[PDB]
Amino acid sequence: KMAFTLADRVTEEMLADKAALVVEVVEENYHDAPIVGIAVVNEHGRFFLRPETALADPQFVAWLGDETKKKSMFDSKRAAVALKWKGIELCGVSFDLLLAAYLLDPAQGVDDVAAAAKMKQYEAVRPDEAVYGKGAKRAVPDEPVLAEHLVRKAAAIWELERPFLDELRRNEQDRLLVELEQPLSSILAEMEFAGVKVDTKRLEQMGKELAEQLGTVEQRIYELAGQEFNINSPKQLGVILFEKLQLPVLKKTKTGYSTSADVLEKLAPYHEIVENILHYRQLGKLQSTYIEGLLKVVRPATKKVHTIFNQALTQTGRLSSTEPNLQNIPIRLEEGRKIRQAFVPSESDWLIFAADYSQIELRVLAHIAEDDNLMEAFRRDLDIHTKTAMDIFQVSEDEVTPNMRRQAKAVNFGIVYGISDYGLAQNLNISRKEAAEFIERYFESFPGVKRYMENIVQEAKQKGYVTTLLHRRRYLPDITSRNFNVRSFAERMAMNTPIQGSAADIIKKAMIDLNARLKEERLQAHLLLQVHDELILEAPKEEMERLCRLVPEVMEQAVTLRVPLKVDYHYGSTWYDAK
DNA sequence: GCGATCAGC
DNA sequence: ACGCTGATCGCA
Ligand SMILES: Nc1nc2c(ncn2[C@H]2C[C@H](O)[C@@H](COP(=O)(O)OP(=O)(O)OP(=O)(O)O)O2)c(=O)[nH]1
Ligand SMILES: [Ca+2]
Repeated sequence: KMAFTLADRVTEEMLADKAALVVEVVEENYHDAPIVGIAVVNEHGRFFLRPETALADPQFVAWLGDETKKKSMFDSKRAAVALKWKGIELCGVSFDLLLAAYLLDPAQGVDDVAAAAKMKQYEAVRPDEAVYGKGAKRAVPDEPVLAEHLVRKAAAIWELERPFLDELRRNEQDRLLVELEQPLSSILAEMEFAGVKVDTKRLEQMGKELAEQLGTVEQRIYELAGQEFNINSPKQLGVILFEKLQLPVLKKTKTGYSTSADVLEKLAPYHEIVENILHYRQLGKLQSTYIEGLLKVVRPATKKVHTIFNQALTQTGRLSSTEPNLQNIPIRLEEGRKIRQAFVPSESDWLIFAADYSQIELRVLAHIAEDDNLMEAFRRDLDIHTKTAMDIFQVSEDEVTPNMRRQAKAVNFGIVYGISDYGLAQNLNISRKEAAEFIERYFESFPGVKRYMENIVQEAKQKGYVTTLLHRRRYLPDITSRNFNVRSFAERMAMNTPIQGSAADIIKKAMIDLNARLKEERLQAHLLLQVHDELILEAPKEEMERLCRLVPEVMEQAVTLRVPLKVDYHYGSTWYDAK
C-alpha cells in the first residue's frame, strides 16, 4: 500500500546526498542490540535493506559516515550508538524528528514516528507498538510487514521535516534544534558508547559487608519491636508502629499510615525503633539499587556500564539517565558515597575530573528576574546557601555543616518556587508563623524575585506557555484551570521551568563548546557523564593541569549573564576522589 | 502496573 | 501545601 524496492544489494541511487534514514533497533536498551532492518527514502525512491548486507557493503558504510550526505531521522542517537556497537560511524544527521517534536511540545510524550506525525496530521504510518506488540508478545514481524513499516516511517520523516522546521522557526527554536540539541545528541552517543568503568571487586565486597550489617540491624529492629515481622511490609510496619507501639499518626497515604523518612525522623523522640528502620532502609537501598542493580548491568568483559541519556523526556529540558541511572549515585551519607569509589578511569594512569556550576539556578534567577540584591550577591561571590543556613540555624559561617547547607538549599529553592508557610514549617520543624515571617523577610530582601514570580505567572496565562533563555518551551494549559489545586501546580511550573530549563540550556551549550575545545587542543580527555549542572570526564593524568584551566573556563563562558557563572572542580583516581 | 519511598540535581 | 527525575518492591 506504499511502494518500495525490497533490495538485495546496495545501489548508487540509494546513496544520494539527502535521505530519510531508518536504522531500526527494537530493544528498548539499544546498547549492543540488533539492527533489524534499514530503510532509505530519497529523491530516487524508497528502499528497504537487510542489515547483514547493507552494513557489510563498503559503499553504504562510507555513505553512513560521510558528513556531507545528509540524513533525516527519528532518534538518531539510538541509531548512532547501535551502529557504534557494530563498528560503524554515522555522520551527517541534519534533522532529528524526535528532538524537533520534543522542542515543539515536550508534553506530547512522543516516543515514535507515528506520534510525531500525528502532530502535523500525517497518519500514513503505524505506531511501533502496533507493529511489534507488547511485553511477552513483543516480536519482530515477518519481513514484508517489517519492511513496509520502516519504509512508512522513513516516508513520514521525509514529509515532516519541512512542517516541523517551519513551526520551530516560528517559535524561535530552529537554532535550538540545529545548533544545540542535534550536536548534543552526537556527544551523548559518544558518552554512552564509551561507558564508565566499574571496579566490580570493590562493589562485590561492599555488598557482602552490607549484607552482614543488614542482618545486625534487622535483628535489632525485631528486638525493639518485641517481635519479628516483615520490615518491608507497610501493613505490618504500620501495625507495629501505629497500633502495637501506639506511636502518633502524623500522616496517612491513600492506603494507610505513612512511614516516609520525614515522618520517621519526627518520631525519633518517641521510640528508638524508627531510627533503626531508617538505617535499615538506607542499607537496603544501597544493596538493591547500587550494588546488585549496578552489577546486573555491568558488561562483564569490559567492566563498563553504559547508561542511556534520554534527551527527549523531561518537561524542562533536562536529561534523564536510565539502566543504570548514573545521575543519582549516592553522595550525601558517608557509607553511600563510598559506592563512588567503584567508578574508575577506563585506562591506567588516567583520572576522573568533575566540574559543577555553583548555585546555578539562583544565578540564572538573578539574571532573569534582574533582582538588584540577588545580582549584587553573586557579583560579590556570596554563597547564598551558606548565608541562608547561617540565618536559619542561627550560627556563624564557620559552624555551617554539610547537612545544614543542604537543608538551606531546600529552603532557598523552596521559597523561590512557591513553598507555603506550612511546607516550610514542616521542613524546618519550626512553627508555621515563624515560617511565614521568614518567607516575608526573604521577599523583602529579594523583591525583584517576587515581582518576577508574579509576572511570569501572568505571562504564562496570557501566552499559554513559558520559555527558557535559549527558547525552550512548555505549555501550561492548567494555569487557567478553575480548580485551585490544579491551577496552583501550574503556577509553580511557570515559576520553576524557565529557571531549571535555562540552566539545562546552559550546560548543554557548555558540553558542545567543551568538546570543540578538547578537539582543538588535541586532548585525549573526554566526557563520561552529565549530572544536570555537573560534567564528569576522564583523561590521562598528564592532561589534568591543562583541564583545570580549560574546563571551568569553557563552562563559565558558555553564556554571558548579568552575573558571573562560577565552576567548582576536582579530580582524582576514582569518582569518589574527584570532590 | 501503580504508589510509596528514596537516591540524585 | 517548592521543581525535575529513575529504581525498587509490596500490594491497604
Ligand atoms: N526546586 C528544587 N530544585 C533543586 C533542589 N536541589 C537542587 N535543585 C536544582 C536547583 C539547583 O540549583 C540545581 C543544582 O543543584 P545543586 O545541588 O548542585 O545546588 P546548587 O548548584 O544550587 O549549589 P552548589 O553546587 O552546592 O553551590 O539543581 C531542590 O531541593 N528543589
Ligand atoms: Ca551545583
